[PDB]
Amino acid sequence: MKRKGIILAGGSGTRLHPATLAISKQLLPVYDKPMIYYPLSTLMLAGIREILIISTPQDTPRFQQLLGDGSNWGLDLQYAVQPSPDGLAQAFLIGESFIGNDLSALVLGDNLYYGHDFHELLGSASQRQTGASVFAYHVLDPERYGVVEFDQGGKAISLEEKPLEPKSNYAVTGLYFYDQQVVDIARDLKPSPRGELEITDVNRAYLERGQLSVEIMGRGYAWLDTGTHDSLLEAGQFIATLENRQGLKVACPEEIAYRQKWIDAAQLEKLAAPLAKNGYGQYLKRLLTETVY
Amino acid sequence: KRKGIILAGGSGTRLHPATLAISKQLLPVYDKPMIYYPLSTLMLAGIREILIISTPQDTPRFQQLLGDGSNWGLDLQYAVQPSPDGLAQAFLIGESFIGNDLSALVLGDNLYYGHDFHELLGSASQRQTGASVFAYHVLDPERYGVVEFDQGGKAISLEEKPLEPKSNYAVTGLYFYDQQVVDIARDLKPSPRGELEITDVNRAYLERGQLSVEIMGRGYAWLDTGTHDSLLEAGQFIATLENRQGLKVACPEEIAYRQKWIDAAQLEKLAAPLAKNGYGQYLKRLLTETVY
Amino acid sequence: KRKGIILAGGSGTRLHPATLAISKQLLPVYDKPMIYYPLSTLMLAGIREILIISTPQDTPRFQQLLGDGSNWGLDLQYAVQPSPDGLAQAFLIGESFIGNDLSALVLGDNLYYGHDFHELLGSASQRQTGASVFAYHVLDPERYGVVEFDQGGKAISLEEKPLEPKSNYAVTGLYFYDQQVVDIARDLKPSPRGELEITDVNRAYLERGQLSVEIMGRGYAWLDTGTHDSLLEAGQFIATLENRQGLKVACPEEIAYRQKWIDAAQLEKLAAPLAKNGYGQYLKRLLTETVY
Amino acid sequence: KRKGIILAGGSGTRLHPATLAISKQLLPVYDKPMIYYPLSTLMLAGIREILIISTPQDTPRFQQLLGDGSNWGLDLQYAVQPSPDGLAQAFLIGESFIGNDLSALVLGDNLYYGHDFHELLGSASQRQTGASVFAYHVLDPERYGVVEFDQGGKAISLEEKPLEPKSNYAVTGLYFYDQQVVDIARDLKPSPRGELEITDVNRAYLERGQLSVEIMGRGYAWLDTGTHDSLLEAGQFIATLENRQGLKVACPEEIAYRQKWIDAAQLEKLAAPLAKNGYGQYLKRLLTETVY
Repeated sequence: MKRKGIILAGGSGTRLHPATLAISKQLLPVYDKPMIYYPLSTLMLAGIREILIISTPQDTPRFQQLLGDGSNWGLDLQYAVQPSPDGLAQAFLIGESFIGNDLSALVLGDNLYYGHDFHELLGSASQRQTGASVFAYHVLDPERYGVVEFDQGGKAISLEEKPLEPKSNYAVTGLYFYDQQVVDIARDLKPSPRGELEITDVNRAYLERGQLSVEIMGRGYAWLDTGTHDSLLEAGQFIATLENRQGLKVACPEEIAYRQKWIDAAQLEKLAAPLAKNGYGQYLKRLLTETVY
Repeated sequence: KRKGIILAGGSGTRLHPATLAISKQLLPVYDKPMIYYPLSTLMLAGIREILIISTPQDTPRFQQLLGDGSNWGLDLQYAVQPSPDGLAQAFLIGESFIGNDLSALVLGDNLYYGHDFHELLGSASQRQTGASVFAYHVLDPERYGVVEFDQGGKAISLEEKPLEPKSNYAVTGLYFYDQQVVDIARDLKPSPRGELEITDVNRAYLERGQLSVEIMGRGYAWLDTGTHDSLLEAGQFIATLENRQGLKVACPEEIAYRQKWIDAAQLEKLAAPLAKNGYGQYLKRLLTETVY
Repeated sequence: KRKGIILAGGSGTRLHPATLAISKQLLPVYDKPMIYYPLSTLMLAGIREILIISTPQDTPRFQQLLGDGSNWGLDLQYAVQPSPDGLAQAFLIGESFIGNDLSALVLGDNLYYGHDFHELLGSASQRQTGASVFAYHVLDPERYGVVEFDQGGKAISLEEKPLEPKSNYAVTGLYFYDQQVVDIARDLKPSPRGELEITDVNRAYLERGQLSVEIMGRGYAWLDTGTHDSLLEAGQFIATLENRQGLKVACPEEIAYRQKWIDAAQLEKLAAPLAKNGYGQYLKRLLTETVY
Repeated sequence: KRKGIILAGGSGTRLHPATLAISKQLLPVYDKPMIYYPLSTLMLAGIREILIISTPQDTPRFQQLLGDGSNWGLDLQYAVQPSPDGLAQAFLIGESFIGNDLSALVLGDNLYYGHDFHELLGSASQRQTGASVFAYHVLDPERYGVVEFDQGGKAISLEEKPLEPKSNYAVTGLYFYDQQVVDIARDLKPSPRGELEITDVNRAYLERGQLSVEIMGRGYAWLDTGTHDSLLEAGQFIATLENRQGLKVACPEEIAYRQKWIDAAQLEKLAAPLAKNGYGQYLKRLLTETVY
């Protein structure tokens, strides 16, 4: 079966104000491209082409000016609104229609992943047609996240959203794969105390049925989020140092669509033209004549 | 009375797609909009009435962000530059705003930092005839207007983006003008870059013996935020200073309060909505801490 | 078993006068001495018997810092290189250390990070024939050995610092060799730089169809610290990973404990003298924490 | 004439295991050894006769790096601090060196930067009585000696690392004294902390009304490089400045040359050995360029 993708890019701007008074978080660039390009690329890497972008009323159209219908890139992009930041799990209600009876995946708009064989990392959750899959990453500050505890032999046994007393240092990252059950599970949720329809609650509903797979995203991968002013800067220096060392870009959607045969040489050259004066255009052009392994 | 102009225009293409959603001078430098930095330079210069010139598309955004200025004791006006045909256009678009007064222009992506910037400025601020500009030693003079000095340190020439720069002293993006400026700009023809050049206005004043070129010393940081790499360095530079000091660089509310353009009750009102983050926490602390 | 060599020598003139004080490979990269990185690399390759070759002045310092290696379950020995006469000299200097064994040489200023590095290394290490090198996509191939591939992905040429590189794929500072290397290096002659070149050794294997070149993907970071700018960038990179993860990159005590080369007891004892700092604390937490 | 002391000692625990190999004041801040920075500060104060105090292991390493100073027109000497028991030991260790002169002390890991620092220093240095220190707004004053002022801006108390700082003004690591210092140091008794405290020397001057506390404004950067994080920040700070400007911060040869302590011929000789790297090219450029 076919899997559809959602990017949740909405949310409170009150935190990063006044920095984000003119531009919301996921519309800011990370080094040399819009934040949203990173998670989008994530979904492309997992082989997903039909993607729903959920944002604030005010931001939806911006994302549409930026990305279009996605046909330029071999994608089918649609848009929906989150009237109010009332929980990541609402994504499934906003998207019920878009999901239909298909499998799905959700990624958070400010989640930036980097590393080797992200294809094989995703591939495996991608292929599971029953149940749900999530990824755990070792962090310094687990209490800011959904936290997954494991027993002595490695199996996940508990989940807790932002525990005052975390049971482990493994955070659940902002990338989740679901089967056809997810929308009915979300339907039944009641808001937590902190006023939110919790993605941790969905994931636990699968876990309590023995249907939650928890994969380790190893320390050789970099999972960054653009939470704060200090974190955005580190994410920018991190992308800059890789890009400048390699002369290759991270998370360039045009490149990915081309590597995946979603667009052809000819399509890519058309994308390159209007960018020809700058480095991003120059990059795309180099890609039609260079083999990159 | 010196009136101020901020010019925040500029051809987008370079930085796309990064700035596809948002113009460069709308991006944050660390923890605050880029425009706050040149706005705060004018405020430091004692200028309260300011004109912000942007593109048709970015003008409404600057207004959304900044309003009419009254919250900060300022009088902010807006005008549009339909096409990027040179910085000197600001004086034609700004003719009526300027009227018969002195002026100051600053470029919207110039960030300045250092000690006694308020005295560095007041100096040019207070000469009522002529024009004044600042020269700063850089690695890449060719990217800028360049000022050549004679053996005795007197300015003798200006060239816009010269192939063979005659010195390493770039003219920075901050300019002080007397009443002659609008007419000087009225009589300029485009350059072979196809622009109405600020270097041409400054040279017109030089050719009348009426240009003052002050040295902006190497103890001041003059940063340009308009490449991806340079914006990152600037964000890091501000970050290091703010985290070391627990003070903010170029916080307009703070400067306006320090200048008595707003009172305590007004600042308290500014801090309210931001109370839930670090910036609001900052504004509140300024009501009760003495900072030298 | 394969034996390892770290060539940690040279001037580091690009690093004057910072290295006037201390040798580049002794400078830290963020929180640990630079040499820890190439050492950790060897350890991840399964290598425990390692020869550290450095200048006559630094050798005793390396010796002071790392000891005989027993503390970490290793066998560390030391030799001097009298003048920076080429990386291929490691094989003559280290002739007797190698004996009749497989070997590996890593450069002292190269750092590697990435998922499954362990398996990427283990694969080259476990080969019992020919030579293995890794090719990595870079923006400036003119600074390294450059590998060219035919249309089928087969390596067809190698060049040392070509002014016009035939590809963007550089040969990284990590090399694995069978029993053929000492005798190949014995017959090398100096090059123009005036160096016995590792590239010539590697072309000698390529000529016999015995050089395995594996691509090290863009999902890996390969950085080197041989310029002021590059050392800065490398320290930030590490900082950012370790501060996010609450784990360390290239911690030899960790690695040695994970590979079972030392036990809990041995580990707790390494940590104690470092208990007042985060490093010690870090080693201590490893006893009680499971890290996948 | 005023005599200068650089206290470059201490363990560097916060910095392990990074500093096992080398002391923290030998580590680079971007492009030159950390010690260059306080050395530069004393030179900018017009001080040419300096005593470098360090641990017994680091003394020889500083001697090998700086020598006797004659190449830079300075007169450098060396002494050892047996154990890190307080900044104020520097005055007992350096008793004979100070003799009957004015003196100054700077910490080896403190870096200063900003416009007219030259003049800010020279004013304290040129004073011929009492004690002078500088106060600087920080985010974490608990780590420093902290100065409390009255409602009129007058320093009234000093506390060493208070849990509840009375203000956010820290005492930076640069101190100027008259001939009273040595006898005052002679009378101190170890603290709680267990050190002979500089803060107690300063309070003794304050009790006699003879401590001048000047504000170092927010327009100056005062950084310390005593942790792995702070060292990274400082190097990035210097890099941004030096890459923007095409000039160097705290280059001793430059400052010596500018002060007329060494001549053109002497300088050209300094550059030669460094000619193949940037630092050398920079000294050479200073022979022909006018820098304001």
